[PDB]
Amino acid sequence: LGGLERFCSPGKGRGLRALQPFQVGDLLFSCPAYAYVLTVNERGNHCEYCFTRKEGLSKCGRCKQAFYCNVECQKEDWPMHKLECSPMVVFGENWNPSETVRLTARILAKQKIHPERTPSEKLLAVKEFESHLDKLDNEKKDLIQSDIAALHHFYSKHLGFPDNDSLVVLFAQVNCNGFTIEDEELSHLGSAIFPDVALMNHSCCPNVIVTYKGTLAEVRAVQEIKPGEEVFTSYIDLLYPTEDRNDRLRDSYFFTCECQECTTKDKDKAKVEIRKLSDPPKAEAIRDMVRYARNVIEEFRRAKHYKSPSELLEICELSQEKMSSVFEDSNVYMLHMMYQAMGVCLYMQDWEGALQYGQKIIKPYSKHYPLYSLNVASMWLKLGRLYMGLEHKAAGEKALKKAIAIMEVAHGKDHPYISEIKQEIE
Ligand SMILES: CCN(C(=O)CO)[C@H]1CN(/C(=N/C#N)Nc2cccc(OC(F)F)c2)N=C1c1ccc(Cl)c(Cl)c1
Ligand SMILES: C[S@@+](CC[C@H](N)C(=O)[O-])C[C@H]1O[C@@H](n2cnc3c(N)ncnc32)[C@H](O)[C@@H]1O
Ligand SMILES: [Zn+2]
Ligand SMILES: [Zn+2]
Ligand SMILES: [Zn+2]
Repeated sequence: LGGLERFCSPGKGRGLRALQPFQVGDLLFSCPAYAYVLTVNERGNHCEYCFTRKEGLSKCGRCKQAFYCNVECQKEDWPMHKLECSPMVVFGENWNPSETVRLTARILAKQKIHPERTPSEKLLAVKEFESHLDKLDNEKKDLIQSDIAALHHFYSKHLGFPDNDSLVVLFAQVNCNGFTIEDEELSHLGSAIFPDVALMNHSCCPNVIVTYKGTLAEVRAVQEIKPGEEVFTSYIDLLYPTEDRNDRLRDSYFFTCECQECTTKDKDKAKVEIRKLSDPPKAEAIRDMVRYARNVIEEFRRAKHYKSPSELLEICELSQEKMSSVFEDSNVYMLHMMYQAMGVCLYMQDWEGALQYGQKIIKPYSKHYPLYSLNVASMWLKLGRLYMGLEHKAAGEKALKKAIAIMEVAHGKDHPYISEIKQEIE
């Protein structure tokens, strides 16, 4: 950092520019989390302060509902954990703020405790975050209002608040600039604010990838970067077609991408691969599958909220059956449901069924994603741990090696995950 600088990039509000070349694999900069939270389902598995996984975690005696490496982690998290420690007890069962409210509460405590610029904000301050307030519709304002309501309700014991308009601003800023922290398998660990990382604008063919080392964000080049060019990361999963991606970006971030990918659209035809039946299906038909697919994707978002693994699995198979009438297995809509089914299979400790979906998914992933992709890497990694688990040592070794090859670029040669995975090549 300083190796680069900010600049008021066109059509793009602000963004980040290289002053020097970066090679593939190079660490552009890193950014300690300004605020963060460990996701509720990872309670008991990871330290709430540093996010390390441990079998042996010391508990908060106070509320017996937060876990730490040791008394230093616990002490260091206290200022934040105190926002939730006693209210979890008053509320018990009914303590259930969204992750966004939990993160936003910590921002507010941070601003109070440390109003000045932090090391997390060398180029973009939290106070300066784009909010797109003027673009939010009733629905999005309504959701933020719920969030404000929840915040007051749950965090009043030890937090005071600013007026409503300031809060609406803050929550909008959070949606526009908040990150998720995910592990080596892209499992959700929590959410965070990385202000200097958030200065980076998006591309569907990014030249950098963002990874996490505990709660520290790191940014590395996945294409060579020339002096004067804009540093772009991806805000979304790059698997989907150009339309599906831009619906996402406009909805979450109020812009339409004009990157080479979203322009030429060169990868679209392959993502929507169609089966060759002596007499093909006509276009009418296709639309009805495509619409049926996305539609389903939205409906599967749901059943996770409550349905049995047995019955989530069931919908994946039926949807795949139907869909395959006209879609090839290499088709992304087929890959989505395969992926989701693989997730279900892993939750049931159904290793072999997880493995079958994995094997069908990986080769299309490599086609559809770019050269260095956390999605491809985490799929190889999952394949390799499944093979090793069934004692297919040779295939496991090969798959774990493919993940390492990507991760060395994206996470760095010395990342602790690499170290873990190398030991596993055994
Ligand atoms: C898929 C890649 N992303 C990751 O965060 C990867 O770790 C997206 C996804 N994204 C968010 N998703 C969610 N949820 N951010 C987010 C959005 C709303 C709220 C939120 O935190 C909540 F706790 F407040 C976090 N935010 C992302 C993101 C990526 C790059 C940049 Cl520069 C920024 Cl500002 C956001
Ligand atoms: C995390 S911010 C990036 C920093 C932002 N450009 C700024 O000055 O605050 C997310 C926002 O930046 C803008 N942005 C990012 N990538 C863009 C792109 N490719 N084209 C246009 N605007 C973009 C969008 O307004 C987006 O919601
Ligand atoms: Zn506690
Ligand atoms: Zn710790
Ligand atoms: Zn694009």
